[PDB]
Amino acid sequence: ELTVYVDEGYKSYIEEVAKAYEKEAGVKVTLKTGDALGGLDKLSLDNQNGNVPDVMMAPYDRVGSLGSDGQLSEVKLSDGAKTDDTTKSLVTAANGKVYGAPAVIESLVMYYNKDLVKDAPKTFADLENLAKDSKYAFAGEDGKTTAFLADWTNFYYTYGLLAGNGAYVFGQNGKDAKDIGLANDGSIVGINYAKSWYEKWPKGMQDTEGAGNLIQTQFQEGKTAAIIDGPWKAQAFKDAKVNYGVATIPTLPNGKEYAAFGGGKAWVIPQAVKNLEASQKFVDFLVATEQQKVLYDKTNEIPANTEARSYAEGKNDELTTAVIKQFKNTQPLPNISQMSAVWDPAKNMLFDAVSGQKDAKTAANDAVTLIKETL
Ligand SMILES: OC[C@H]1O[C@H](O[C@H]2[C@H](O)[C@@H](O)[C@@H](O[C@H]3[C@H](O)[C@@H](O)[C@@H](O[C@H]4[C@H](O)[C@@H](O)[C@@H](O[C@H]5[C@H](O)[C@@H](O)[C@@H](O[C@H]6[C@H](O)[C@@H](O)[C@@H](O[C@H]7[C@H](O)[C@@H](O)[C@@H](O)O[C@@H]7CO)O[C@@H]6CO)O[C@@H]5CO)O[C@@H]4CO)O[C@@H]3CO)O[C@@H]2CO)[C@H](O)[C@@H](O)[C@@H]1O
Repeated sequence: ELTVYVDEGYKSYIEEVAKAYEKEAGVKVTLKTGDALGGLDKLSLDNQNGNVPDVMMAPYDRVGSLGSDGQLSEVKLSDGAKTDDTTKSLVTAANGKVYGAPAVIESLVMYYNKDLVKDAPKTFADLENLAKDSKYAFAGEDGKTTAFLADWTNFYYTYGLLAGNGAYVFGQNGKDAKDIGLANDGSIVGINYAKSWYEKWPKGMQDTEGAGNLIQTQFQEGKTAAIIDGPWKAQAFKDAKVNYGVATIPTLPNGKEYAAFGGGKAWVIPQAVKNLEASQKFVDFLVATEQQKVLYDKTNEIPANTEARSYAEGKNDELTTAVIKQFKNTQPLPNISQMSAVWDPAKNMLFDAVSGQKDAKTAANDAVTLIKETL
């Protein structure tokens, strides 16, 4: 009498937690598996028919947009959830009602192959030097490298590059939707720097679709020293038996930190659930210290619950350490409605600039005009 919709990578986790929740309270938790973002895309239509899962996971930006749009029930933050000021703020929409319980904090980090390299690269000049070295030449197209790869046409990925250089999405720390900073001078240096890398990379890095699969394949097959990716990738890398280390993203050519979004995920409850109390109850259990520790144990993702998070910090694995440092150098993932209009124009900006189809400034100005349109 309760259904949880999650990504495959959480199946084992939810199976175990369900088994315990059934023992503690008297509720049967059945799981439905599928694309997380895709489940949220259809939420509005599922709310129309009543056929919604009882609990699902959302990135914080989507907690804000889906919440602001009426698609989500309000969520209560129990004492057991062990939230802090920053995780509370990440699940509070502009209105500002609470539409999720914090489950994960995350930042992009640098994964590197310990079989290929002795130490973590520290600067972007280090990554550029690996580009020079010849075991990383790409077959069939030269002179291209796979020494360092990042999915820099995904705005979530590139953002930190632009922001480290002075770019911003919205003014007043992601709140002022009228002041867009994606076409400032710093943003343009970020974009131009991105371009220089695309000019050293396989043309497939510019593919309209699966650059993500190319990156993953190259790294797992021992062809790339370093990539930038999220903690969610860890389960897969362990499966691929990759001998990976994790470090903070190397400092930029300007010496500044790669200022990735300070993001993560919450447990959310669709607006159309039969029984909100029952859903809140399982959510309280999921964010309770024990289940949050088990989340770290099963996925290596960093718990939002501050007690469970200290546990992960104590475990002191390279990934947790890097996520924690990196999170100090982030600005929070914006959760105002208007963020939802940013991702697509920004992605097109990046494709157009790095391919040289538009110059960087023009691509940015065009992206900003289109974002301005949508809000
Ligand atoms: O090689 C290209 C591409 O390949 C992969 O991407 C796949 C996806 O796996 C698959 O889901 C689908 O993507 C669809 C997507 O399903 C649609 O919803 C839509 O995506 C929109 C989205 O709806 C918008 O909200 C906005 O997304 C933002 C997002 O809201 C924001 O939070 C952030 O997302 C990052 C997130 O916060 C992180 O947690 C993480 O998400 C992980 C989870 O942690 C993990 O638990 C599990 O669920 O997988 C998630 C990854 O899917 O990373 C997120 C960043 O990747 O930023 C995004 C913007 O990126 O905008 C998007 C785009 O308009 O459309 C897309 C595309 O049709 O199909 C693609 C294949 O193309 C790979 O994952 C990706 O990195 C590669 O770039």
